[PDB]
Amino acid sequence: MNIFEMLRIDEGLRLKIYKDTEGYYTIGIGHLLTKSPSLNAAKSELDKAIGRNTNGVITKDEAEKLFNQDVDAAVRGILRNAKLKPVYDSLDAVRRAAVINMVFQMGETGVAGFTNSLRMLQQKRWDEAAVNLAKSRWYNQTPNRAKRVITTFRTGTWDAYK
Ligand SMILES: [Cl-]
Ligand SMILES: [Cl-]
Repeated sequence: MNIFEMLRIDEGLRLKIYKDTEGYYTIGIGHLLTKSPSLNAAKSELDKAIGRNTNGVITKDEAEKLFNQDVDAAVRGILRNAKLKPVYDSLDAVRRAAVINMVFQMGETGVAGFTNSLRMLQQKRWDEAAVNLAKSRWYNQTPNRAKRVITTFRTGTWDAYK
């Protein structure tokens, strides 16, 4: 298992514009298009992202290309973030995948807002961090995915995904 296969399991793959759990226009592998309610604003962003007139539909390859960009940007954002970098540096390879997963879903700002949990992760207090991570809107809104991520932080294995 690796970051790509983990996120592919959490986000799925859809070749036609769809709405995410929050009601936002998305496509491919969890690629947010816009928070705007306009499907046209969404089609426009889509075409801008792909470099072609898509009419709201893309191919597998195109979906995978967006996915590669997004994971790269996620990693780079973490390493550029003063709050995230130290946590990330301190972790093992599996747990690093967990931070990347959160960043991809909720953005660097969002994750950086998990002050207390981050401090617990850095101190390697696994059980305590898992309990604190669960007291969040995140966990309440997408409980099955959050439990998976949380288990990864708690155990340091890919069990939740197997
Ligand atoms: Cl883009
Ligand atoms: Cl869920």
